[PDB]
Amino acid sequence: VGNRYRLGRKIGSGSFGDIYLGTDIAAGEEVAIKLECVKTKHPQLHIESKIYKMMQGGVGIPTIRWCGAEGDYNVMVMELLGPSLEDLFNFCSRKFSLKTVLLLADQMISRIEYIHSKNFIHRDVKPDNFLMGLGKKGNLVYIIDFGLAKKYRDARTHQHIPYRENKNLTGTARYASINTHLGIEQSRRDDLESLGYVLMYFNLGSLPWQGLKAATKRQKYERISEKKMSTPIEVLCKGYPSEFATYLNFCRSLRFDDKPDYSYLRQLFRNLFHRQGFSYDYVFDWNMLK
Amino acid sequence: MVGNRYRLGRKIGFGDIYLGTDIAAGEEVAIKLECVKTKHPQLHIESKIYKMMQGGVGIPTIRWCGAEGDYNVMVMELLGPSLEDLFNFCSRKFSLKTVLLLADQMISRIEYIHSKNFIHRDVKPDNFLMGLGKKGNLVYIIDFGLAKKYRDARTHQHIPYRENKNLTGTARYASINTHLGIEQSRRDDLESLGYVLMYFNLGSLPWQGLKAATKRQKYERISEKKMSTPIEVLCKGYPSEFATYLNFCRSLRFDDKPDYSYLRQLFRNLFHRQGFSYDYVFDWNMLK
Ligand SMILES: CC(C)(C)NC(=O)N1CCn2nc(-c3ccc(F)c(Cl)c3)c(C(N)=O)c2C1
Ligand SMILES: CC(C)(C)NC(=O)N1CCn2nc(-c3ccc(F)c(Cl)c3)c(C(N)=O)c2C1
Repeated sequence: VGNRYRLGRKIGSGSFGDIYLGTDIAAGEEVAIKLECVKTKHPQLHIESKIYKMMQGGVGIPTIRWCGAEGDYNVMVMELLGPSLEDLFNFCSRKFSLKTVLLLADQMISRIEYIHSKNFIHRDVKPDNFLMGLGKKGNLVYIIDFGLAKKYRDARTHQHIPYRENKNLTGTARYASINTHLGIEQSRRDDLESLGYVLMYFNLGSLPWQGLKAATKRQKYERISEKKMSTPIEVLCKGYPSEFATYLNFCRSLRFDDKPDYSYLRQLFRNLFHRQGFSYDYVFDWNMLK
Repeated sequence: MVGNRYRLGRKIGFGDIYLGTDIAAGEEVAIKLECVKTKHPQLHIESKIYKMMQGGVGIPTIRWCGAEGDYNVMVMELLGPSLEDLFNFCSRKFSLKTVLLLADQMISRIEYIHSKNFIHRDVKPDNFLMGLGKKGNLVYIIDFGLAKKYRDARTHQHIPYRENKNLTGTARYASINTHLGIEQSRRDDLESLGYVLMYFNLGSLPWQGLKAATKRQKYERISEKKMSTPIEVLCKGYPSEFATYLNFCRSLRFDDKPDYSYLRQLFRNLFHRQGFSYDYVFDWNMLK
């Protein structure tokens, strides 16, 4: 955009707009650029940039270099990050070692806790929304995409949003909490339950509610909801360390406005990591690729 | 380039060049692919020249990967745009300050290659790249595909004078002796740089856009125009240092060692007299 940014390859899309790799010619830096049509009915890129700015300084929160307008677009320039966890799962033949799953789990719980500490819920916890850093930040898991994020409490009083029903499923149905499928207003517990499904997806290679055929989105979400509700946690997690089922049961037991015990959840996986005798070196499956 | 470690991205350019990602190291890189069954293999030969030059200021770091399927693969660290790309981004006009900042590094890059016993033989704006990030003020040199050893590493015995040589390289920037079929030596790399500097000053050289019946005839028309344009006419209206630089290069004997410091001093003194500051703010750093 303008005379400064050269747009490269389109690297897909997030919530509302296309994302490209690019070059900031003036600063001499490779970056990533998100474009929103300036005349869009529901503008949110500037709202999203202010969420990233409010979250700035938090571990694994990407830096926004610039957010403004150029031609027919609202533009947000982000620092260049590495592949998403879904990309890395594909590069690793859709199989992660237990050690890589546990290393990711620790950081993913912390990123969600941080967002919650800043009064927001993410509402779209999925592998594609966690990116590894590049270079010296290659061991750091970042969280992206605040397009569906919502404030769950007043920053001043900490008064929680009220319980609501008949809500539409926004987010990715594969990883949605059961309460989300049932139309309940999302809260802190839902971000963590979704992470529990992401962890089991990394363990299994797929979830048992994937690949269900449907003619419409509405039908597909119903089939996923029914399968997800009718699969006991102890069946879903069969043949994997008990910590994955304990984690999911804990999240599903939380009241709508409960504060999650994030340290208890990290400790489940940290204790398992120690019992397995794994080294604390941050060597992930993809670091072994030749 | 693949295997399981490198993901190929967009093609950016002896073979094709792609942006890519080293998944294992977590680094964005560039990857060059040469067909394994090519008639004239040169990628492995080029990789050894880069490795021998390693550690020199502005020499890119590489990794020879060998044969991966149907390709020979070479991975290079990720660099920024070439000077031709930046010239285009700057509307094919560079300020005198940007030309002088570039000249100092370009003379030193050629001197380094010469100190490592090679001549480059394809000095052109596309073969100089700026670095990215903390290396954004550094000019790198690339492409050793036409490079040749001009002297023995130990004895410094120079290669002999030869005639009837073919013009390899870019005709626009070739030295007059290159057009005349004379064996290239150190002087030729520096004369080519002199034309690159005047190309940045002018926006074009007076031997550009010449029409001809064949490429052979076009190269002859470029040669005729370069020989028929006195240095003082080519450089008219620009600081005398550009003409002094070109006259010096054209005065060198075939095996003479160039006085690189004399040439850098011409432009360093001019930069000081012009009252420019070493803030390293190039024309492209002002783009909005
Ligand atoms: C450098 C390679 C090609 C490995 N990186 C990626 O594949 N990416 C994953 C997908 N992805 N998505 C983003 C991204 C996410 C959200 C954004 F708003 C913006 Cl501007 C960029 C970014 C980023 N900041 O570099 C990336 C980076
Ligand atoms: C990051 C952006 C896209 C701005 N870079 C470029 O436009 N490039 C200029 C063109 N260019 N050419 C190369 C290059 C030259 C020679 C090589 F053998 C290899 Cl593998 C790469 C490279 C490199 N090492 O990054 C580049 C880099």
